[PDB]
Amino acid sequence: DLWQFGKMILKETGKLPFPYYVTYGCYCGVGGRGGPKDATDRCCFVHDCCYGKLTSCKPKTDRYSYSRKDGTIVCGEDPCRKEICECDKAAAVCFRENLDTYNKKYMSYLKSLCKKDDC
Amino acid sequence: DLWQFGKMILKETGKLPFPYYVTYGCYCGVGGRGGPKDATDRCCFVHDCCYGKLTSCKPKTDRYSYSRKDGTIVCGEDPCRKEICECDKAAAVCFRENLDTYNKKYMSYLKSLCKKDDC
Repeated sequence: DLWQFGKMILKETGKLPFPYYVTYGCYCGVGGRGGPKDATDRCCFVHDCCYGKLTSCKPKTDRYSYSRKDGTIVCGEDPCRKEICECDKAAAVCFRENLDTYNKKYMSYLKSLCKKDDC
Repeated sequence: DLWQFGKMILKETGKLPFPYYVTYGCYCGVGGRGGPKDATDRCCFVHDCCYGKLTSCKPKTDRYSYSRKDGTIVCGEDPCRKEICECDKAAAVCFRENLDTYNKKYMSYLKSLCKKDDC
């Protein structure tokens, strides 16, 4: 579910998707049109590829089951639901692991400075 | 400030910008490339025009002053800050006034079904 994904992001990074990630860099914030500007930017790219591999699933509408009671996201128990959940988990963890280099200057970055990797 | 704008949205509509509005319809969720699909969609268009009129300002980076202690957004007291704040207020109020017709089916709507109004 796109909402569940946004919570994982909030819970794992302490930042709300908007505007911190919905408008970041050349990929996350430009529809994935430009090439990733840094590690955090690359997390979005890796996320799309993860979804790309789930052909028979509806990664954006299916509501899966997960928990984070003790600090770590654990996907509950639908082959699609679980796979979708893993993709989301990975990305939330990716944004977290890269908070060390998150650049606020890339927030709402400009398209004309973006270039362009394939899954 | 893009963050302040997102809070006004949250406070006025009870919905988090992402994914409810960042990915809605043909304008809000498609960079403003396609024509508005409905009233809520149109709110984003009206918001961009509002910013468009603030040439000497940085509508996305300037942090203004506002309050909503008693249920109504009131912009505190920089000519730019105040104007930016009004734009944000109007849009938050626009999303609110149109919750009555908000369509969840337009969330992450498809670009190929979008068409295309000028400020």
